[PDB]
Amino acid sequence: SVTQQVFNFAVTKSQPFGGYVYSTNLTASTSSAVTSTQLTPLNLSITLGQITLSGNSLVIPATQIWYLTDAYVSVPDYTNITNGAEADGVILIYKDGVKLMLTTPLISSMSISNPARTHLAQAVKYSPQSILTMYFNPTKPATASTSYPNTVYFTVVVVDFSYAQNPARAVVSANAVM
Amino acid sequence: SVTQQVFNFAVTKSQPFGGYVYSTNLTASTSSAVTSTQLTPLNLSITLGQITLSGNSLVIPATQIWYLTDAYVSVPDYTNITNGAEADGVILIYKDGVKLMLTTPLISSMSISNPARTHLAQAVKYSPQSILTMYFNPTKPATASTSYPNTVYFTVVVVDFSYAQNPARAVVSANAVM
Amino acid sequence: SVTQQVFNFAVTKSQPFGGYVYSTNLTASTSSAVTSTQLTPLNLSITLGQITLSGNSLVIPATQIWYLTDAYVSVPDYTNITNGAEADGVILIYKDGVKLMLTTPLISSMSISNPARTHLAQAVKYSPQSILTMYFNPTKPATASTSYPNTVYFTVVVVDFSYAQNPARAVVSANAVM
Amino acid sequence: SVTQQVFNFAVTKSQPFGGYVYSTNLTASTSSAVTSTQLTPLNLSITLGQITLSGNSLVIPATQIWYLTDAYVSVPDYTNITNGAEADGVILIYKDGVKLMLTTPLISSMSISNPARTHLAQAVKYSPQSILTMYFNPTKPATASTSYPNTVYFTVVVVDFSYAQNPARAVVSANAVM
Amino acid sequence: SVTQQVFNFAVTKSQPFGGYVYSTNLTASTSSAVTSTQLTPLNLSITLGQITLSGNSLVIPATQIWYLTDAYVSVPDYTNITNGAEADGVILIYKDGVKLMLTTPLISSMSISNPARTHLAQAVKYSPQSILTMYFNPTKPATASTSYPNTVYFTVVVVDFSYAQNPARAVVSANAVM
Amino acid sequence: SVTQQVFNFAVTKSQPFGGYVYSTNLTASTSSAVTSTQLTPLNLSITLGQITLSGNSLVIPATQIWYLTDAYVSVPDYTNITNGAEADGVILIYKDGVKLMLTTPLISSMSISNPARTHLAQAVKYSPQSILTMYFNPTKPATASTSYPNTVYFTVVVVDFSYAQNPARAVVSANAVM
Amino acid sequence: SVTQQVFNFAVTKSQPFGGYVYSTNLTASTSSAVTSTQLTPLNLSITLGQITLSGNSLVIPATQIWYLTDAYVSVPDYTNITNGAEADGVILIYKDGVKLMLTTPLISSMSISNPARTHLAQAVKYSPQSILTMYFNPTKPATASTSYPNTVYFTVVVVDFSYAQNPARAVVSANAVM
Amino acid sequence: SVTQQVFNFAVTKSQPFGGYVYSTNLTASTSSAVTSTQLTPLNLSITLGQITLSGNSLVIPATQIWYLTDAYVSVPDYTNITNGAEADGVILIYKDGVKLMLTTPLISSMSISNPARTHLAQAVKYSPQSILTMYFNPTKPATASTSYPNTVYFTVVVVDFSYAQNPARAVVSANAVM
Amino acid sequence: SVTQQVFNFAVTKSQPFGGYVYSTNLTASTSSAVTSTQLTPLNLSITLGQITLSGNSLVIPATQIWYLTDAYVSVPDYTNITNGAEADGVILIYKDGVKLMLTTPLISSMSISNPARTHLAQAVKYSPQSILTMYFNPTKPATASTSYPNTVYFTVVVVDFSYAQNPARAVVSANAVM
Amino acid sequence: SVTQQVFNFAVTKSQPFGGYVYSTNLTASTSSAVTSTQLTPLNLSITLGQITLSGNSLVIPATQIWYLTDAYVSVPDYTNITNGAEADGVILIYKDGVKLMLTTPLISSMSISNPARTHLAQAVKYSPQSILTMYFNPTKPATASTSYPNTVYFTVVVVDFSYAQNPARAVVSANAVM
Repeated sequence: SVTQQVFNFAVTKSQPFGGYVYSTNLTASTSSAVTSTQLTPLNLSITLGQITLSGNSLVIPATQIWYLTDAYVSVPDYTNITNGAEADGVILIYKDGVKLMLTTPLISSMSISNPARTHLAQAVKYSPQSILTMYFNPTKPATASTSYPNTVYFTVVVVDFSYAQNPARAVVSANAVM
Repeated sequence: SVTQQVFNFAVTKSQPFGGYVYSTNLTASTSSAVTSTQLTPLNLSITLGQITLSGNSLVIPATQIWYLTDAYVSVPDYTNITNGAEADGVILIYKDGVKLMLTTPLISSMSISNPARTHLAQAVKYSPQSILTMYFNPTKPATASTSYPNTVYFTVVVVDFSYAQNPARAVVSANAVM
Repeated sequence: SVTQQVFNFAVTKSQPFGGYVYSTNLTASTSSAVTSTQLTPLNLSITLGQITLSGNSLVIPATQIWYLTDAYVSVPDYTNITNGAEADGVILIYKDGVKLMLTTPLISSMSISNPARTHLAQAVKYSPQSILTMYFNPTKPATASTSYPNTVYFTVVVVDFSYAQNPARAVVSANAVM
Repeated sequence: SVTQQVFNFAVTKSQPFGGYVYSTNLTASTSSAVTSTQLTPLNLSITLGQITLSGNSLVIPATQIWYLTDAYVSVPDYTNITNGAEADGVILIYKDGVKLMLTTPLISSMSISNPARTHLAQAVKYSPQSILTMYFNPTKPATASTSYPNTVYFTVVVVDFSYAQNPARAVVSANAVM
Repeated sequence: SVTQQVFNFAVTKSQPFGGYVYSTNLTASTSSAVTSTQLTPLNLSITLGQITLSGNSLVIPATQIWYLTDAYVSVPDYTNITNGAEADGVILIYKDGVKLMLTTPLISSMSISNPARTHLAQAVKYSPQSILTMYFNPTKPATASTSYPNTVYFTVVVVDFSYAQNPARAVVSANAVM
Repeated sequence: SVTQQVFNFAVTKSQPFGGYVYSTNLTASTSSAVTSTQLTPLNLSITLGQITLSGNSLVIPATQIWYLTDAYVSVPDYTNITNGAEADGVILIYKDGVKLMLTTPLISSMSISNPARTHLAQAVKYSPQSILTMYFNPTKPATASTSYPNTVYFTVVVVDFSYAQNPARAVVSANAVM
Repeated sequence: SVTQQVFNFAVTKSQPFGGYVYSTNLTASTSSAVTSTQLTPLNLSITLGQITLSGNSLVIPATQIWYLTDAYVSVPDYTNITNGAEADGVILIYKDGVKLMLTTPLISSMSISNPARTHLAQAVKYSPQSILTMYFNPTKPATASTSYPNTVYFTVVVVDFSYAQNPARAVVSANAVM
Repeated sequence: SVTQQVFNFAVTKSQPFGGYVYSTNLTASTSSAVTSTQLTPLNLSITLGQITLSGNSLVIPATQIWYLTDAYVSVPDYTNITNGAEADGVILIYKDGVKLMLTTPLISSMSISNPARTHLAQAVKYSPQSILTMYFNPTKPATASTSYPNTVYFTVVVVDFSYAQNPARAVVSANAVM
Repeated sequence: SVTQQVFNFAVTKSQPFGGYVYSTNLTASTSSAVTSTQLTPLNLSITLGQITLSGNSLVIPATQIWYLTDAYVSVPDYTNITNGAEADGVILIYKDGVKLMLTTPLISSMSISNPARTHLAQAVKYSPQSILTMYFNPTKPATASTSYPNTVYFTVVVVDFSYAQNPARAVVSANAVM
Repeated sequence: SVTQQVFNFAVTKSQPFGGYVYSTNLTASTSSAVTSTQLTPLNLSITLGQITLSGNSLVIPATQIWYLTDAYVSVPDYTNITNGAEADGVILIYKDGVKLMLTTPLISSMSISNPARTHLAQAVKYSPQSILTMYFNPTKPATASTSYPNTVYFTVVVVDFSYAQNPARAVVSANAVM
C-alpha cells in the first residue's frame, strides 16, 4: 500500500486539470556481466503506445510527471546472485544527472522469493523534462563462469497530461500543486 | 482490506436506490503454454444466478457496476513460474477496448503466500455497459518441457440493480453519485 | 518500518533552510569469527562524496545530519547462524562515546527470510561532528569449525546541507528544529 | 505494540525529573541440559558499558527502573526444542523471591519466526532496589543425545536517573508518578 | 582573464535566484582523417555527474545555461598539423541551427605551444535547450600516410539551477536577466 | 591580477575583526606514473610553523578561510608532458566531497613560461572546516618509459583569525561579512 | 593522601544520625596474565565479621556508605612490571554500571617504592545498594614468558549504620547530607 | 595538583548547566622506533562507554570540553631512553592543527619516579569541536638494536554535556563561562 | 615590478624626517645541494659600509627600515634546475622568527630567462631591529650526480636615518607613518 | 611549579593587549671539546616557525618578551661528564653583553638522572631588544680521549606580540605593567 497512496494522491490532484494516471513497468538492466567496478544500466520504460523509451539517461517527456515507487528482483536473478553468476551491489538514483535521490538497499535482499523483502525509503518524483539516470555500484562481483547480466525491475506511476485542453502549461501548474 | 474500503463504499451509496452488493472472483487464464509473444487470456466471472460469462471481452450489463479491486496468483502456479514450467510477464488491463489503466507488476511477484506482496495499483471502477479486456505480455517465457497454461485470479465487487422498481433510473442516478 | 516516516520528517523540515534528504547504506562487520566475547564491528559508510569512511568510530561530517533507521541480514548469513557457522547476539549503538541509545534485537531475528522480520524502535539522530560507534555482544557464539565473520547492513537517512548559502549557519539552525 | 507504549510512556513521564530511557536485552540461561525437574536459570543483563550483570537474583540498582516487556526464543533454539534436543516448559517470573507475577506460556510456542507468536502477558515494572528472579518448570524434558542448555531472551526498558542531579529526589518523584 | 569575466558575471546574476555555477572542459573532435571536404566534429561534454552528452549537435538540458568561452589545441596535435598528419582549417560555431556567431581563427594558430596564442572573439552564451553544432572547414588537409583525427578542446561555464524551489521556468526567468 | 583583488579584499575586510592575511603555495602530486584511469593527488600545504599539512583531503582549520586563486605547472614538467614522460589531463576540485566547483583546463596548457597561459576560472573560497580534495582525470596518458609523477602548484590566500582574540566569534562574523 | 580528609568528613557528618566509621582493604586482581585487551578484575572486600564479599561487580550492603580513597601496588608486582612479567595500564572505576567516575593513574606509577607515589584525584562516594565494578585497560602488555596476574590493592572508608535507633531511616537521611 | 585546581574548577562552573566531569588518560604513542626525523604519534583516548578513540587527530565531539592537564613517562620507558633503546626529543601540542601552544621539555626528563620532575607548562583548555594533534621532534634518536616505540602518557579532564536537557544550548552557554 | 613604487614611496615620506633611500643586493644561498627536505639559506647582505652581514637571521640595524621588493634567478642556475642539478621549490620569508608573510612563487618561474618572469606580490616591511630569516621548501629536489647549491638574489630598499638631528628619535617616528 | 607561575603571570597580563604566550626549548652547546679556558656556547632557540635561531648572542626581537626559567642536563651527557669525556663547570648568563645576571650551579649537578637535582635562583626576564649571550667557564676539563661537546637545555617562556592590532606600542605598553 505504498504505491496505492501516491496513486490516490495523483488522481485527486490531476482531476481538475485533466490527467491520465496509470501505472507502468520500468526495467533497468546492466549489460554484459559486471565484474570490476561501477557500471551503467540501460533504463527501459514502456508507455501506452508500445513505445520503448530505452537507452541510458532517460529524459521524462514534456507532458508527464513520474513517480518511482517500488523495486523487486525476480527469482531466477536471485538464484544467479547467490550462486555467483551475477554481481550483488546497490543502485544509485540520480535526478538531472547531478542530484542524488536514493540508494537501493542491496538488490539481492529486495528479491521477491523472501517473505520479508526490503523496501525503498521514499517515492521519488520526476518533473517534466529531467534526466533520470542510474548507476550500479557492485560489491562481491561475478565469480562463476558463464555469468549473466543483471536485471532490476521498478514500478512507476505515470501521470500523463497530453490530452488536456492545452497540454503545455497545465503540466507545470499541476507540478507545483503536487 | 482495500476491497473492504470499496465494499463498504458500495453498500453505503447503492442502498437508497436499492442495490444488491456482493463480491465474486474472476479468472483470467492465458491458454495453452504461452512461450513466444503477446497473447489474450479468457476472462471468466461467476455472477449470481448459476451463470458463468466466459470468453474474451466481458460486456458489462446495463444494470450492473463492477469493481476490479485485487489480484493474486495461486501457490502451485508460483511454484511453476519459478521452475520455468509456465511463463512470467505482466498483464495489461483495458477499458472499452481502448483505454489502458493498469499494468500488474510481474505476476511471479504477486503470489499470495508472501505477506510482502505487491498488490494492484488502484481499485478500477468499471461503469455500466463497457468492455473489460486483458492481455498478457510475456517476459521470461516458459522454457521447460510439459509446460502449463497461466492463471491469474481477480476479486470483483459487483453492484446490481436488476431487482429494483425501475432498473433504468436507478442505475443512472447511482452511477453519478457512486 | 520507521524509515519511511523520518525520511518524510527530514524533507519538510530542511526545506526552509535548504538541503538534501537522501539515503545510503552502512555496513557493520565484526572481523574474524567471534567465539568468546564482545568485539568491535567495523563501520563502513559511503556517501555522495565517493569517500569511504571505514574503520571503527565514524565521525559525522560538519554539514550532515545522519539518521540510523533500519537493519537487515542476508539469507546466507542467516544460514550460517543456524548451523553455528557464526555467532548470534545483539548490536549496541553508542553516541559521543558516552551514551548508549539502542540495542538491535537479536540479528538472527531480523533476517530477511523470517516472515516476522523485526525492525528498530526509533530512528537515532546524529548531529554535526559526533561519534557513531557500535559494539557486538555475542550470545550463543560460533561452535562449528571454519566459521565466518558477521555482517549487518544498516540504513542511514543523510540530510546534507552543502548547497545552501552558508552551510555553517544553516546546519546549526536545522539541528535545533529537528 | 506493547514495548512501544511502555517506551513512549517512560520517555514522556521521566523527562521533567531528568531521565535517560533506553532498551536492552536480558538472557535467561538454564545451563547443563535440564532433564528431570524444576531448575533456576542464570539471569544476565547487558547494560551500558559492557558490564554484563550476571548470575541469579539480579538486584536492581538504586537509581534505575526496569520494565520486563516481551520475551521470545530464538529459531535454532526452537529447532532444538522440536527435535527434543533441549527441554520444554514454562518460566515463572518472581518479584522479591516470594511473589509470583507471570508464567510464560510454553517457551516452544513463542519462537520469533512465527507471526502468530504468543506474547508475554503484561509489562512488569521493577522498581528500585528489588530482586528479579525466575524459575524454569519443565514438561517433556530433553530426550535426545547431545543435549543443549536453554536460552530465553527478554526485553527490558531501563530508565536511569544517575546522571540528572541528586538522584534520590528524582527516583522517588518519578517512582511516585510513573 | 576573459573566462573569469563571464564567470563572475554568472555567479552574481544567478545568485538571487539560486544557481550553482562551475566550469567544464568540452571536447570537439573530427573523426577519421579529414582529407578533402567539409566535415563534422563530434561534440562531447561531460557534466559533473558523469553523464556524457555525446554525438553531433548537443542539446542543452532544461535547467542549465551554458557559456562557451575559450578554445585551444594541445601540443601532440600541433606537431601533427605542421607535419601533415592532420588537417588545418577553421571551426564554425552555431546555435539553434540558424545563427552563426563565431569562426575560430585557423586552429593551428590556436595551439598552446606558442607564447602568443590567439583567442576567440566573444564568449557565446547558450540558453536552455538549443542545438550546439560545429563544422570543420579545412584548408591544407592531411597529406602524409598514417593520418590522425583532429581534436579541439573548449572551456564552457555551466550555470545550474537544479537546487532551487522552482522548476525550469525560473531558469528562463534568470535567462531574461542575463 | 586576479590574486591581488582577493588580497586587497582580505586585507580590507578582515582588518577590523583582527586578521592576518598571507599567501602560500599548495602542491598537488599525483604519484607513481599515472597511465590508465582517474587517480587521487597527494595534497601538501605549508602554512605558518612548518606543519606541512600533507596527504589527501586537507581539512581547513576552524579558524581560517582559504582562497584557491591560481594554478600552474613548472617548465620541466611541461617538457615531460609534451614528450610523453608524464600524463596530461584535467584536475577536478571538490568541496565537502560532493560539490564540484572547477575543472582545470588541461594542465599542459597552464605552463608558467607562456605569457598566454590560461588561468583558473575563479578564486574558490573555502570556509571554516570543510574537506578540500582534488582528482586527476587523465586524457592522453603517459606513454614513454621512465615516466614521472605529476605535479601541479596552486596559490592559496590564507586569512587567519586564530591569534587575534577569541577566534570563533571573529571567524563567524568575518565569514558572514566577507 | 586524601584518606585523612574524608575520614574526618565521615566521622563528623555521620554522628548526628548514629555512625560507625572504620576503614578496610579492597583487593582487585585481574586473573591469568592479561596480554592483549581490556580485562575484568575480581574484586574482594573484607568487612568486619569474616564477611568477604567476592566475585565481579560487588553490591554494597543496605546500611553502609563506602568511600574509595587510594590505591597502592606492592614491590613483587613492580619488579614484574618492569621485567615484562605482567601488564601495565590503568583501572576504570564504574558506579551503577553506567557512570564512569575515575581512572587510576598508571598502576606501575602507584608502586610502593616510587618516592613520588601518585595518589587519586578525589575519593568517590558510594551509596547504599549500588554495583561497584572495575575494569583494566592494559597499555604495553605482558610480553615475556611465565607471566603473572595483576593485583592492585585499594583503601575503602566504610560508614556503617547498624547500631542506630532505626537502621533504615538513618541511612537515607545521612546519604543525602554526606 | 594542577589537575585538582582544574577538576574543582570544572565541577563548579559546569554544575548550573548540568554537566558530567570526569578524568581519563590519553596515550600518545609514536609507532615503530623513530630513528631519523620528525614523526607523528597516535593519540588514544579512553572515553566512558568502553570506546578507544584511536588514530591521529582526535576530534572533540560537540557536547564535550577537554582539558590537557599533565604529562609523564612510564619507568620502563625511561629505562629504555637512557640506555639508547628508544629515542629522546620534545613533543609539540597543536590546536586546530595550526596554533602551537606548548612544547614539552625533553620527555626523558619527565619520568614519574623523580620528585624533581618538570611538569607540563600549563593546563590547556581544548574548546568544542576542534582538532587535537601532536608531533614528536626527536633529538638523540634510537641507536641500539632491538629498539622499541615511544609512549608518553597524558591526563585529560573531560567535561561532558550530553546528558543535559538540551545538549546544544548547554555547551554554548558553558563554553563562554568556563 | 613593485620595486620602483616603494622606492618612490620611501623618498616622499622620509623627507619630513630626513633620510637616505637607496637600494642594495641580498643573496640567499642554501649550502650543499638540497635533496631531501627543508633547509636554511644563508643570507648575505652588503650595505654602504662595505660590510657583509653573513649567516642566518640578519638583524636590521637600529636606524634603518628595509623593504624586500623583488627577486630573480640567473640563467646558469636555471639551466641547472631543468637538468636536475639543483632543487626547485619555494622560499618562505619570516619576520621576528614567528610570522610568515610571503612565499616566493616557484624560483624557476622568477628566473631571468622566463619571458613571463613573475615578481613578488607586495613589499615586505622591516622596522628597526627585527629578525629577517628565510627558509627553502624543496619540491622536486635534486637527483643528478654532481649537484649544485641554490642561489636566489633579492633586492632590498634601505631607508637610512643616520644623517638626521638624532637618528634614534627620527626612525621611531617614521616607522609609524611608513 | 616555577615555570607554571610565570606562564600564568604572562597570560594574565598578555590578555588585555593581545599576546601569544607559548613555551619553547633553548639549547646552548659549547662546540668541540673544551679543554683549557672560557668558551662561548652556540645558543639555539626553536620558536613556532621551527626557526633554528642559531649563532652566538641571540637578539630578542622588538615584539617579544622572553623568560629564561629552567635548566637541565640529559642522561647521556651526565654519564660523559663523570667519565671525563667532556668538561664540567658553570654557565654565565649575560644581559646585553654587559650585565651578569645569574650563574648556573655546576652543570654536572643539574643533571636529570638524580632525583633531587639543583635549580636556578630566579626567572630572568628579557625585555625588547637585548642581546642574550652566554659563556661557559670550565672547571675540571675533559681528560680522556674521544671527547664530546657540552650541551645544556633551557626552557623559555616567550610572550609574543607580533599578531596584535598594532605591534609597535602594545609591546611597550605591556612591558611596563609586567
